[PDB]
Amino acid sequence: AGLPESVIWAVNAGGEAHVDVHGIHFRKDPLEGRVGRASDYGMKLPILRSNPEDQILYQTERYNEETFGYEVPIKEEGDYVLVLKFAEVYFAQSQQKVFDVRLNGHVVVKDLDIFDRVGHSTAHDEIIPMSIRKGKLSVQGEVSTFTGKLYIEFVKGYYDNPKVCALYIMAGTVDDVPKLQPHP
Ligand SMILES: OC[C@H]1O[C@H](O[C@H]2[C@H](O)[C@@H](O)[C@H](O)O[C@@H]2CO)[C@H](O)[C@@H](O)[C@@H]1O
Repeated sequence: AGLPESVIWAVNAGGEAHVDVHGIHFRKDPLEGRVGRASDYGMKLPILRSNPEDQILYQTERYNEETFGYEVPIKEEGDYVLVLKFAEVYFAQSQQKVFDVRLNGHVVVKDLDIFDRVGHSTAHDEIIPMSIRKGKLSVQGEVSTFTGKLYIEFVKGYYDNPKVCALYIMAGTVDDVPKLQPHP
């Protein structure tokens, strides 16, 4: 299936609905008024590396002073890819904001430091392939029992607060995913 038709779930964290240049609908945040805190602080800033018509995805965020996450229903078995979108709109040195990302307890991104990877006010994406079959979730060479729900959590450590800007899940494999442009 083509790109829009292969997307099963998508969220603009801290924000309203937005359709991107590929035709992907990022839904308004389902955690509005629940756990965590929405912030539109980045709406004053140009976001480098991103396509300019889609900067609003990176200018809005959900963050928290304690661990938080999204629960996702997955209705059918198959191959999927999770894409997570981030920007650092406050700090401009390394080892200021650092956090882990977990999927059903598996650590899938260890010690993410957005500024160290891309700089200030610049797009950074993590691309995480997974498979659901025979009653199991498989991700990064690890395996556990799958019950129908995926729990995506952003873990509070010692260096400032975990955050996310947007996220989506598509059916397919890694070669099917649009990539950000190479960046210094
Ligand atoms: O909404 C802007 C940012 O707010 C928080 O950053 C805090 C930071 O944790 C604190 O140490 C400092 O004194 O103030 C800033 C701004 O309130 C979030 O942690 C960031 O992710 C947000 O971008």
